[PDB]
Amino acid sequence: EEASFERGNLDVDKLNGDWFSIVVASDKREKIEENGSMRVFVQHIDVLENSLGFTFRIKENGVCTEFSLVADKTAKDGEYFVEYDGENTFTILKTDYDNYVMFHLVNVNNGETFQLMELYGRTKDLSSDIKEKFAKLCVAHGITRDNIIDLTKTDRCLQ
Repeated sequence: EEASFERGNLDVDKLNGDWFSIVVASDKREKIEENGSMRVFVQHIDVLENSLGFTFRIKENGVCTEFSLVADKTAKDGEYFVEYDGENTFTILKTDYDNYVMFHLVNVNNGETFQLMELYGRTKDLSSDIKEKFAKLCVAHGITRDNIIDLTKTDRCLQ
């Protein structure tokens, strides 16, 4: 059931559809707090020929906007590239397709770099079990718990 990038058993077509941003984590906290550019709430993922298209909402100064990005599959294993507040490279850490997906993303901008990890669900919320598994991976990638943010407890622009 656990389809990683490290197995290469990743049927990317089954990621298609509606998703919700559940937890977000970054070793550069500023970016996922209010008005952070990575405090984005996913709505949809569109699987294309060698790219993934994401629809996000974001809240800048009290207003939700919706925007879309298309990420291109790069030559490297499981990696994707997309341009957004810098250059972003990301991979799918782990997913079971019809409940959760975890992403690992690195952003380069002005010579600075940070890590971002996201937990998406097919429902507005996920169980504790999955949130805690996600937290373990964050810690394994050197993002400590004070830089993990459960979004299910905040405005995610659902309304």
